[PDB]
Amino acid sequence: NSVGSTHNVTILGSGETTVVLSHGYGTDQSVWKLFVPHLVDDYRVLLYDNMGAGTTNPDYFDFERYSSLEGYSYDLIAILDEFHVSKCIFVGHSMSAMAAAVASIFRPDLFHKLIMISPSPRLANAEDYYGGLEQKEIDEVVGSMEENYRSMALGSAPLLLACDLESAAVQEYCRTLFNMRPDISCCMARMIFGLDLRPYLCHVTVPCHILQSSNDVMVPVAVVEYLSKNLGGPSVVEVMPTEGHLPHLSAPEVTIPVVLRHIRHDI
Repeated sequence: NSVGSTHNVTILGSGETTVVLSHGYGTDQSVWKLFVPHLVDDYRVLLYDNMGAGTTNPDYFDFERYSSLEGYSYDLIAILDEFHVSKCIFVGHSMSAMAAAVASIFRPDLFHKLIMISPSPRLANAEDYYGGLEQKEIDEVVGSMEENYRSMALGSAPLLLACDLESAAVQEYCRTLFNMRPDISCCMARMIFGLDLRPYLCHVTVPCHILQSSNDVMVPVAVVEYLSKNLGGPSVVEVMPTEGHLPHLSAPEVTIPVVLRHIRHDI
């Protein structure tokens, strides 16, 4: 089976330039359903599911491979090569944006620019670094998701999204979160909370467009300022007038025009 097939790769639209849409944790490629209609007329849109999404087969989830971000970077490279991609416009959420940043160190030929929605190089606090969460809180969260996965997913969704419980956004996010096998989901969460890309930002040279919500519980604004300062190539930060950690999901009316502008215009 090709890597594209096992990741449910979808090609929509048509064009000389490829826009790659890469969902983040707890979602699948359906997270982009309201964005796609705005892209298909002008671009070849490539979407795929990260290994471990509920739409993927657990037989392909190698717990060791996906306990480090490079497993996701390598899958991205393999999929883009299977589709003969050169210099794509990549759009990712959070750690899928960081997986592309890592991939671009290995394979800058694949990326014209990275559009990164709510990214962080390190979610955990460290000495002289405020990432957002103490290691002990991360331990509690990961322990809670082992205890009652679905209870924790529902309890966290409104806070992560900055949306009310009864909203379409919370309903959609819980649908995909609950679709993941709990052990796979915990493995991915542990990887995400343990990632520290701070030493490697200076090696990223592709242009990076950082799209930040106005209030993200997972990403303090100083973290995106730190990310932009330390990236090795061109970068820009745009703070959008909507809250939460998944603004593409919760507020497409704000986030779609911003994403389109960053797709259409280089730094």
